[PDB]
Amino acid sequence: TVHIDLSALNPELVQAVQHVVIGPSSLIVHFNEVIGRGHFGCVYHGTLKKIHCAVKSLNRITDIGEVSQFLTEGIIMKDFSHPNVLSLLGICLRSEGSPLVVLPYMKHGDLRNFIRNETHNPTVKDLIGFGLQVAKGMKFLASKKFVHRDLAARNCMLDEKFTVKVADFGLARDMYKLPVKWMALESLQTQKFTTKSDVWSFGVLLWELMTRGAPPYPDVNTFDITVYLLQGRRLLQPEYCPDPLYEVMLKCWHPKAEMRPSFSELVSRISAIFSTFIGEHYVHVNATYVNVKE
Ligand SMILES: Cn1cc(-c2ccc3nnc(Sc4ccc5ncccc5c4)n3n2)cn1
Ligand SMILES: [Cl-]
Repeated sequence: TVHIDLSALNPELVQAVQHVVIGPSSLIVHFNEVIGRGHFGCVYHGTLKKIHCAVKSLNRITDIGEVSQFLTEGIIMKDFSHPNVLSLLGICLRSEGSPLVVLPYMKHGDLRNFIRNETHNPTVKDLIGFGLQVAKGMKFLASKKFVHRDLAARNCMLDEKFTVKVADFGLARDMYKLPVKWMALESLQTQKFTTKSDVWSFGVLLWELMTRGAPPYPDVNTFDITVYLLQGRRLLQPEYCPDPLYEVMLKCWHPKAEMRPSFSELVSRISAIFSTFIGEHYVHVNATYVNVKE
């Protein structure tokens, strides 16, 4: 019930955030049709020529300090612009501090549900291509010294050109329960995350891709994944995963974080493997993974 007067905000901060601000007449949020839902708010179809967008309605912000941090995050996120990264269209703030985050609309939704869909017919080439795109997005994000911490197929999205966008970061961060099965050994133990721990998660994402969205370690008690790994174990090679790509996954899971490939090396290696395929190998679903909850 707290009142907030927005006119109390820093003049320099309101000036610097202008290029990220969307006018009240520039945006039409269709509160009728919900397209997504997270812990921090619902996502609605929006109209921003008229372009489709995704509008996330955050919880009403009541402290002007927290408003300032929301604006600062907007400016930084705005500059995380890359073909393979979900790229912020702008931010909106209504009377009494009702924030709207405006993102490009992703026609094909999240990458995990896309690959799981039985009506889709991916080839090895298609799936490796998606993996390659994710590596390019992460290469960019690492160059901005940004550590994602929650890289997973569920957190990447696909547009109408089948361009993959690394998403779920900055103002778009949400659960749409740490993601322990995507976490590097050292992160499970020290709770610290780096670009090299993102490379571990990326290897798990490649495994998700080649299994068409199987839950990793299907029969492993989440509360014991460190013990399981320390027995001397990794995810098995998916049936339709090429040997060199499985070799890349094993590199992503190197026990020594500094020995893992950079995203730059991953883009290079995966571009080469991708180039060898012509789209003749269809990837089918493993009977033992069908209906297994994650
Ligand atoms: C299962 N699932 C995962 C997501 C998701 C993932 C990352 C992520 N990073 N930002 C957002 S919000 C968003 C962004 C674009 C959309 N485009 C179409 C439909 C829903 C959309 C939702 N997301 N949403 C939504 N459902
Ligand atoms: Cl192929």
